[PDB]
Amino acid sequence: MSAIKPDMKINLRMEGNVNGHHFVIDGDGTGKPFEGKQSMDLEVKEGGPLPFAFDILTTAFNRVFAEYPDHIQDYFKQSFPKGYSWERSLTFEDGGICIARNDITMEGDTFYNKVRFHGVNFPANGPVMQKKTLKWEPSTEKMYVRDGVLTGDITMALLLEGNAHYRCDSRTTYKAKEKGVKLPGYHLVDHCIEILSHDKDYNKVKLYEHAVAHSGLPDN
Amino acid sequence: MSAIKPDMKINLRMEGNVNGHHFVIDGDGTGKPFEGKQSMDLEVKEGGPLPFAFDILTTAFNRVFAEYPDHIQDYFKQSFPKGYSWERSLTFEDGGICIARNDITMEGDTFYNKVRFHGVNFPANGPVMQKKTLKWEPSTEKMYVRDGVLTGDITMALLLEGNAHYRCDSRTTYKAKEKGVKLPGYHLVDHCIEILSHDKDYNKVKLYEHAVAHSGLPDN
Amino acid sequence: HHMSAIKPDMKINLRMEGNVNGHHFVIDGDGTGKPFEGKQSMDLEVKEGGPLPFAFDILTTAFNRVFAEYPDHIQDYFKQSFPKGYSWERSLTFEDGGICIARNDITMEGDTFYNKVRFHGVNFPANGPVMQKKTLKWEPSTEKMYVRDGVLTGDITMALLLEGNAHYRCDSRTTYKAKEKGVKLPGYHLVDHCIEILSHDKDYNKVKLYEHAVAHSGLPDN
Amino acid sequence: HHMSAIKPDMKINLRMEGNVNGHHFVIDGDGTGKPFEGKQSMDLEVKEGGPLPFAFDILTTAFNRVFAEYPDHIQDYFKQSFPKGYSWERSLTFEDGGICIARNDITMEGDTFYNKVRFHGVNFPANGPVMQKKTLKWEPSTEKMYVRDGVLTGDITMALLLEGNAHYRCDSRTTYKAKEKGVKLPGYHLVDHCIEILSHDKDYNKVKLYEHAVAHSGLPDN
Repeated sequence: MSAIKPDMKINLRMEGNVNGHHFVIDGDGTGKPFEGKQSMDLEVKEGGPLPFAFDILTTAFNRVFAEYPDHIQDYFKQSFPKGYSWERSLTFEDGGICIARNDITMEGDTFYNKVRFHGVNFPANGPVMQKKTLKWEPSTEKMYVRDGVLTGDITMALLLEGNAHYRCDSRTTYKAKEKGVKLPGYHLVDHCIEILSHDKDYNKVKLYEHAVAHSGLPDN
Repeated sequence: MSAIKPDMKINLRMEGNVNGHHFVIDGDGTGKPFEGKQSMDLEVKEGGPLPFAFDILTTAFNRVFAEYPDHIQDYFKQSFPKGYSWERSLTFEDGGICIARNDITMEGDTFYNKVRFHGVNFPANGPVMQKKTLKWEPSTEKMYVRDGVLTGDITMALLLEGNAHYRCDSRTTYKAKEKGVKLPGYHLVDHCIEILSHDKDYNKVKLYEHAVAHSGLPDN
Repeated sequence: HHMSAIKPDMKINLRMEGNVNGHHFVIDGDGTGKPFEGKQSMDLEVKEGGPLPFAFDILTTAFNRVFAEYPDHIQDYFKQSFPKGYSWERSLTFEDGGICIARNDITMEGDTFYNKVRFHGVNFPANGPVMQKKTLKWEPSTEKMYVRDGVLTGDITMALLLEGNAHYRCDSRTTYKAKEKGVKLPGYHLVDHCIEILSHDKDYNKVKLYEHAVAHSGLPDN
Repeated sequence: HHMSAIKPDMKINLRMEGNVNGHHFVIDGDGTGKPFEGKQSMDLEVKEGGPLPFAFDILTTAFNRVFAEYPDHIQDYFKQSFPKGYSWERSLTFEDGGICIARNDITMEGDTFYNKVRFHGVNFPANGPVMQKKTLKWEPSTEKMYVRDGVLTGDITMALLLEGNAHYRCDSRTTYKAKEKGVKLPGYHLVDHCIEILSHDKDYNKVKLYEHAVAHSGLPDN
């Protein structure tokens, strides 16, 4: 089928609202799907500077960029050239809850992402509205089928100032646009996301991700 | 002294997206604030007929309509003519999660509502996407202060066909537009919402609510 | 269906063995109550593990829905479960990760109810309100009774008043099972609750507890 | 200091008493393991309460993080807590309302670990996969180790494979506490797990269990 090439470009646009603050962010970058790496340049067009921690938006900024071994079905590379979409909920330990959504399409060598983001109930004295986050810690996503839908469960932790951690529970559902794409079996996906550079107000940010899929012990 | 009249008008516009489906609803009704009763005529302008259960929207369709006794601070009537807003998350037991927000203003004898609704991860064979809901059961909302913000917790239940119940946990935060409104103490608010009439596609709906505030046992 | 054999004045006899954060304890109870009026009181005494290193309030809910005023139009599943009795299982999930499970087997002989309660909790933080003894009281609450998987279930989201006008959340769920065949299952209804500690010494080795509970159908009926 | 308290080949002795949905049981365990390789095997025998009316798989993770392969750049909190030992508390939250708590007090003598385990569960529905015995195994999982309130905490989110390629969801959290003060707490890290039943009779009165655990720092390359 080909469709996916070793070097592909990414184009992204996000419109969102968190605790009543509207914002718009643009994204531009490239990535290596078969090696599971990608980078993007992010710029805030509306709502800058953001009154909350930028780290709660980073994982909404494509599982096509993941190294898949031969013994595990790649549900996301086979959903193309037509594409797919996903829906995610983010439940934080202090009551903050977010909801994300992304429609992914491809034409030529460029991926086009249309993202929506919405969060509510972050406390004013909490680390999110006070911008006390440092980074996401490494995480392992669980892939399994539920009600004929590929579902991803993952419990992440933000690192805070003072060597504290901030719990978040995530659940994502993936739906291919065309009928007939084979669903995979149970497997794990390792994740690593990191901000490389940013200005003082995070109007411009450079993001990076590395992701690899595996079967777990003892097959690592 | 009010501000609020014994008979007020209600004007409401809602935009939303549930499981990827976009929709637009308009509302027009009246209500008696000091008796805690209101009614509204709803009409689906875009996205009709709705492919999901209409019931999951009715609690997003104002605590000004609630009977408050004298010994309990009435945070919501003290918020006008300036107004207030609220944010809410709905966590259904089978993984469906909704977030909601509404900005309430006042002009003359009319309340103006701007509502946003977003939900994700509803199972395709669940009671919501299968339209197996009948009504909301009577419920009691808890009102207390959390991080300097008035908060309402309530564990509701939807009656399904066959007399089964579908649980949902709700969490709402209320923010007055002007600083200086005295926050209340712990109390409770009884709720009762009911659809009076509808077409068979739920494109036109007539909604009704009755709510009463009290202190709980052993007297009120 | 049949007769309750419940008198207007009943006695209560209770024994609880438990373990919270690794601390073992045994507490005995003795009291009286009026079932048809939904009121009951008990004198508690710690026999082992005193003085308790945790807040006493987390136990008071474990210390019988027979003591609840039921109207005529709602099925009274608990007074119909006698003279044979019933039992319940409960889980208490607190907002800072503390989780408790409880269990009680209730029988009746003569005019006295007998209770055998077990209580276990783990993962309460060392600096949390429970291990620091910063609780004040439970706030009034309303319990949801409904049938779930053929078993009568009770749902409550309670709140503990803390020092400084803070509140401590707790999510509770109880399943009720009658020991006799043929007890009718009720429909959806609510039960208002009120519990408070009347008196106590300063180490909570001796406590006097009180409760009032009334069932209704919610708005706009009752 | 001289020799380490941990040997390359160590034996395991275990005793568990518990109660699930009102059913009491007692199980004994005997096994061996290689702590530095992160592997252990055990032979289990039900002494009381056989046969168990629930799925055996819900007990297997209660049957010692000493058996884990720890690299040099990650602090090994569990091997440093001996010869005195440590304890842990755990809560298991299943997606259909079943809730479990567990304890274990671990000591050491010679080449043998001693385990004293308690287990309690409530509110498993009669039509659920645990009471119907429709579970097959635990899937491979990854445990998150981090500090919370000065206590090492392990957050793990597991999944049981069911008959018919369905999965049963479970949330678990463990707190670890060493009996000696002064053990250096580790930073954030991950622990890969693999648990599996090797053999069993028809009623699961005799079970052979095996686990493999490895600690690492997560991506990249770790």
